[PDB]
Amino acid sequence: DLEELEQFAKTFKQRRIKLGFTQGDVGLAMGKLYGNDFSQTTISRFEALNLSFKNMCKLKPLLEKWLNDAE
Repeated sequence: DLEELEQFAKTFKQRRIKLGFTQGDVGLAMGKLYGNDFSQTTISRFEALNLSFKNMCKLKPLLEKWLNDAE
């Protein structure tokens, strides 16, 4: 639900900032791992919840596993 997605996304952004994963470092890594999405754009949209649940629910676990991986 939105209530998890918001805080999760925000937290993912904080972790990303802590890693110094700017410009599109996450985007590149995800690029290699999954596919070339989250070029800053889609991350920003995620935190803004500008993907109205449908995608977001699938997006969350990919980012969670990405966080675990931290390539």
